[PDB]
Amino acid sequence: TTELKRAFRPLTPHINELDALTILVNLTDKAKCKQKLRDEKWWASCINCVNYRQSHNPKFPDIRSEGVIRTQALGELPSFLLSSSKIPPYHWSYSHDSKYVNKSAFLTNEISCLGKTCKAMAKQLADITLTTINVTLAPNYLTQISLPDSDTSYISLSPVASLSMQSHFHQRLQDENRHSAITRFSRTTNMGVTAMTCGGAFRMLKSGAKFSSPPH
DNA sequence: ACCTGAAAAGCAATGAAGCCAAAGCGTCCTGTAAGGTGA
Repeated sequence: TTELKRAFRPLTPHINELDALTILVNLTDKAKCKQKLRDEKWWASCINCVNYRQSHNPKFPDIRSEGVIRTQALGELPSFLLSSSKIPPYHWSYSHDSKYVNKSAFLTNEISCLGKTCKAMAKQLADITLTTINVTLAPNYLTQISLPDSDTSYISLSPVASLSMQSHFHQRLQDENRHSAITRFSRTTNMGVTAMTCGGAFRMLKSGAKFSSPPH
């Protein structure tokens, strides 16, 4: 049951319609039998996990930060540059508490996502609230950069790590012991689900060989 | 008192480069510190 767990979790590529959703019930465990048990407190708390489903994780270096992001990479940019627009945007994850990292596997495992069944749907559709920025800058832990716009007057920028770029880089760099440079983090369930699967190690992109300067 | 060190042609062919055997076992790879949300 470990290969079924990794296949729905956002650091493996994606994937006869009854075996799946009766496994998706059973990924809140920490089968068809407990798939029948319907707690009204299990249905109303599972809606909280899509409410903190996040596009770009603000908690990525510092797990103390505080904010929710469900937005898309804005605009378009030329060929020699590379951002989270040019890669197809569907690997998203859960950026909230470690209490609900397994209870978020019922409605945020996502090719698209699952975001008295009708009663649940009416509340979810109204508050689904996609394309959401909820950050307050004062009592949290965010980076901040002044950069000039036009002739005068700077703009403050808070870079936030996109999740669809992380799981993209983590998958392609498996076979490369030379262009990959692993950073490990701790208290990883407070980070999010997209950091649980890799175990905390994130497999960055190193600049290949060493540096050697020829005469100029 | 100083100034000079020459040109012209050549640098050979024939044959071979052996094997045979092996590459040891016993035993281990340390522990302590550093949590964000919710009732």
